[PDB]
Amino acid sequence: VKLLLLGAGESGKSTIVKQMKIIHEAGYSEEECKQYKAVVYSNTIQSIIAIIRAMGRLKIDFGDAARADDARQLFVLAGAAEEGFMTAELAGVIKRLWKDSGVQACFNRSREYQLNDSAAYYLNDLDRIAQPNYIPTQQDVLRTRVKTTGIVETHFTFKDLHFKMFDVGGLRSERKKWIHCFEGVTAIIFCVALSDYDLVLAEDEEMNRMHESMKLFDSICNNKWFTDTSIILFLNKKDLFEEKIKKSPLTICYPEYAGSNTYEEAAAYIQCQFEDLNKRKDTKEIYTHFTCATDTKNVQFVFDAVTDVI
Ligand SMILES: Nc1nc2c(ncn2[C@@H]2O[C@H](COP(=O)(O)OP(=O)(O)OP(O)(O)=S)[C@@H](O)[C@H]2O)c(=O)[nH]1
Ligand SMILES: [Mg+2]
Repeated sequence: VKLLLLGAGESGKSTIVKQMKIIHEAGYSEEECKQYKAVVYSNTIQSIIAIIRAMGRLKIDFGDAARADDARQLFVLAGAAEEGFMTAELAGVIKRLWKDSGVQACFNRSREYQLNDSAAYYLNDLDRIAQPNYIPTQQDVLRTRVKTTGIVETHFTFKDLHFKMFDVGGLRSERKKWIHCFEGVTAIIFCVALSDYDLVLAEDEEMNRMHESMKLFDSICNNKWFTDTSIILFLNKKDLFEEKIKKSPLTICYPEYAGSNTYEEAAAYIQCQFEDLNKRKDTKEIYTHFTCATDTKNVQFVFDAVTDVI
């Protein structure tokens, strides 16, 4: 069974691949967890730095003036983290910064810049991750963000079927590599980030993230090469969408949306926008699922349901 994961950048494709390891195998070993330690620290320092860069660009001041010296020390200290090291000194500098009112206000305006989804997860848990002899947990691994370049091939057995799952990069530079994967595809799992409706592309600040997705899906879904391939649509990041819909208008993306700022109502609407792109509704089926890629139980039951359809 050959499965292919497609979608724009940061839509959740690689996190689903990790889930297969945890569910069909036995999770990451201690040696493998320790390999992600430097990425966790790397992901965390980059996020605090991104918020600080933005405060200058957005003209936002710190809440307490004493933070300016912590922001000085951060850069003096920053380089050890990359090497998988986090002193109780660097930890306090980051912590005091993350807690600053000015920093927080900037954190709350992240759609104006580029910030990792897992910034809060890590930054809100510094005590644990800066610990002496810290080893990344299964959730810490799933939360790491590393751009995919090239093609990754993963194998696993499930219900007597041997899967060969392919994963590629969704950023614009990597899309030219999707065609090498187009052969013998049993099923395509197209990942779409529900929470991307109010953000812009990292590759272009003038392009809305959700519209980009619509373009990709319309193209893949309606490709004649895929007539006999199963199209599974994962409306991912349902957990972030749920919190986002409450304070960010969906009219930023879909100006004609007349419904309310609610999850069930707003979710079905995005579902219909995507399923609407299917040009041969009577002869072509799309199997849609709302997901939280970082939630093992959620992915388990969804993947279980997906393979039954296969
Ligand atoms: N909270 C939350 N975070 C998620 C979810 N799915 C993925 N993430 C986070 O989004 C980030 C990007 O996911 P990732 O799997 O790297 O995207 P990708 O599609 O593989 O991206 P690319 O390789 O084309 S650049 C990761 O830090 C990951 O933990 C989700 O449903 N909820
Ligand atoms: Mg990836």
